[PDB]
Amino acid sequence: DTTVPRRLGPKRASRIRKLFNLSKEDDVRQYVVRKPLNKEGKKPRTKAPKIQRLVTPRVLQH
RNA sequence: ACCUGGUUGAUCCUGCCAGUAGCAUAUGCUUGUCUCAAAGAUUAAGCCAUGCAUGUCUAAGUACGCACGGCCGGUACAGUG
Ligand SMILES: [Mg+2]
Ligand SMILES: [Mg+2]
Ligand SMILES: [Mg+2]
Repeated sequence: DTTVPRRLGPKRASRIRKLFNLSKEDDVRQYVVRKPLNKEGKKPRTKAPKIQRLVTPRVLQH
């Protein structure tokens, strides 16, 4: 009758693309699953994982 | 005549005795000050309570534990862990 949510989204870029059916022209950074987090006595915040296997200028320079 | 003394009618042979200094094992009485070193052994390589004796991170493999935290709408990832 009830439901238990899945708690973690994908982290590798290709797995994000597979989950959200993205193309090559789509920006992976736009579709990162952000997690809201709010403890009593602390201001609300939102955290996202670090994308892995993401092409950046540093990799191209290497 | 290869130490000093003993075992004979004389000369000898063979068995012997006592004194003299150390090593090892065990054990006594005494022990004010100071420096250095040692520590096994029942043919038992026999039996063991308890604790300890081996762990490790740099700018540089992997952090979405608010576990703690600055800046924010630019918001993939500040940083510590
Ligand atoms: Mg990488
Ligand atoms: Mg004689
Ligand atoms: Mg290193």
